[PDB]
Amino acid sequence: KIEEGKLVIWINGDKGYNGLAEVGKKFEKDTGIKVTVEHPDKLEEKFPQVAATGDGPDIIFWAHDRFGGYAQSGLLAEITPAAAFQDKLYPFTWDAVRYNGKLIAYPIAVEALSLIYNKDLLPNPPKTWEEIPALDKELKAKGKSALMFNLQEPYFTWPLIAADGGYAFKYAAGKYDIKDVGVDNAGAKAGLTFLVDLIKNKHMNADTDYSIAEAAFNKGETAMTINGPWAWSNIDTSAVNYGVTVLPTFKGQPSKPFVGVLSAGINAASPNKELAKEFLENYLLTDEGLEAVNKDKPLGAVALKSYEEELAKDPRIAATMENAQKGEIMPNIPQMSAFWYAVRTAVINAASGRQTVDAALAAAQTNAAADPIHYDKITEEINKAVDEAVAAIEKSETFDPMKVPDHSDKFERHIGIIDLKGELDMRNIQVRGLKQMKRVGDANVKSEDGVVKAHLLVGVHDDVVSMEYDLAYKLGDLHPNTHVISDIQDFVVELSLEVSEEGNMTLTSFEVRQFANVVNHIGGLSILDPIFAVLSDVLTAIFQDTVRAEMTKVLAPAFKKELERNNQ
Ligand SMILES: OC[C@H]1O[C@H](O[C@H]2[C@H](O)[C@@H](O)[C@@H](O)O[C@@H]2CO)[C@H](O)[C@@H](O)[C@@H]1O
Ligand code: NA
Repeated sequence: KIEEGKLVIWINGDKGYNGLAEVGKKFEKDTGIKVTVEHPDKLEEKFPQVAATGDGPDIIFWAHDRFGGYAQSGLLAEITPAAAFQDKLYPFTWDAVRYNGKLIAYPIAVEALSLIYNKDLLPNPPKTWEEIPALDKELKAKGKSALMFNLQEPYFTWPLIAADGGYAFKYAAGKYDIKDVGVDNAGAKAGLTFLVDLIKNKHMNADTDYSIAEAAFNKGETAMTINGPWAWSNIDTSAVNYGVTVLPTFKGQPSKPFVGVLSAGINAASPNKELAKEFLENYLLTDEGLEAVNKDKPLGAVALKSYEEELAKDPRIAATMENAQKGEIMPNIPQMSAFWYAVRTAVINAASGRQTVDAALAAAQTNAAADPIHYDKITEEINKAVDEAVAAIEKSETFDPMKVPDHSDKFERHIGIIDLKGELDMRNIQVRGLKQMKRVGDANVKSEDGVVKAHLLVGVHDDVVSMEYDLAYKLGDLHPNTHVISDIQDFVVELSLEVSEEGNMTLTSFEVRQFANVVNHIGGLSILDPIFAVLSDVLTAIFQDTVRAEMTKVLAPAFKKELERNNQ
């Protein structure tokens, strides 16, 4: 229950919430009304969840791109600033928060990504993304790195993906055609493929996230990084001598980062809409107000004419403005969340190798047009389901060691002056190592007609699934009996789940992907023994058919009974 007479405010953890708190103290020193600032995790989703239950904070902070959907849901109260107040803020920043002709929030400051380099390590930073692989070679020779930026959020990679032609929604005659997406076009594949080549060529790691990139850069390890104004504070207090400049160009074209406007919205179910207006219009959106917040963490180009004008003489801000001009201001429509999840998923999978650049973006083209949902929420949820299910399997002993029915097969190959005939049969077949199969990566979710579909991967990586067994084959007059051990590398399972509106999780599909490779160790026989090649080829073949199948038929049931136990 939103407490009346008090002000609860939410802002992102990477912003100057400590400074925002001080402004909250002054408000309390003048009105007696306490202001509490909190920076929850996943607030861009937490808010719409609690605010939908008629609860939440009185004021929520975030880039305008999210607010479109918030307002659509009726979670945001229409702001009421006098024409005189609007006048003291740049018009374009009001357009940013205008949804359906109504102003649904107060703009705070414009923010754009810029290139951040180490003056000492790199006095003159590269002007293009292409001359970066070369620069990495040099730095590596000195135990350094060329570039490190968050690859877990599509917000940071998008600048490159759009550079050559990528785009979210086609804007036409004052309207964003939610059907005309542009993430898998020629211009987009070029960018993502480039980004992927950087990882394939080990110039950067896919696992790299915000904190890892920040630590390396501020530690002096990497020469460059890509971040926003908020990031400057931590670099200031580091030892790194830094500069902020124009992002690298791609194919003679500038990187087009999505520009966002940090906005403050008032929760519709708030009983303190007047106290909220006071705070925002007369305590935060003042030169003294924005300064307190800015000292803690730079806001970028504030929407307040007076202050934006004062800090406009900052080289770093001058850079940010340059990047903003080259890129475009994000649309605020509700479909924006889908767009983000789609791209976020395409980038992550393409960078991890889970999907090829084409497969990823094609799926993003589709997903960006699906029914927006609390992705994170549902993802963590489904992962949790599979995990516990897989952990249950780990308990049973029926699958590890997994007994496998014998098998016999006849073959032949015209080897010389003989249509070489001969067969062999396997006994005491046992699969091992399936007790260590975890979930690889997040569940890739999508919602259609109210039903959620999820695709996952369960496998035994950084380990091996061996199948030991007694073998016997016929070679002319030789009837040898030995023991074999076939190792399978990269054992993977493709899962397909479906969560009904009733909340029922039913297994859609289950298949053991064909083994990337199989290394047969035939006892007493050497890889140099001419026969090995034939036997190995046969064993591996019946492995990719018989074994792999009678392995799926045994794991499919166990995965159904679990993913559908508590089901109902
Ligand atoms: O990565 C997708 C994400 O991008 C934007 O979020 C930014 C935000 O604008 C910045 O102020 C800062 O907090 O970094 C965020 C990236 O993690 C969009 O505003 C957001 O909706 C979107 O999910
Ligand atoms: Na802080």
